[PDB]
Amino acid sequence: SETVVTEVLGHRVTLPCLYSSWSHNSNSMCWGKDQCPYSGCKEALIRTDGMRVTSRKSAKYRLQGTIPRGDVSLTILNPSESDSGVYCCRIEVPGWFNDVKINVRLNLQRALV
Ligand SMILES: [Ca+2]
Repeated sequence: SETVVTEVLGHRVTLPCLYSSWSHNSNSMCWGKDQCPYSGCKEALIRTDGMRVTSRKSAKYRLQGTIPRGDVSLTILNPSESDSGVYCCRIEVPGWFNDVKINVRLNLQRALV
């Protein structure tokens, strides 16, 4: 189950991810490219605890919504062709075998002419 986002041709683009029951005392999440990151959320594009981003692969990735409300959509600055493809938003939920995996396919194109 994925949401498809289409953008032609570039300055910034947001990939939706919402987890409305989010609690700052329980939740954290991360984003990954091509595949969902593993439990624990290491080596990811960007990652949060219950309140805020705590690391990212580069400045190209932002989270602008309220993280304590589960607005964890990824903003990608200056996106380009290689930014296309599958992305996965992994919600970390207490317990095992219960993390939520949300997929967005980003179609980043240019005008045809
Ligand atoms: Ca879990």
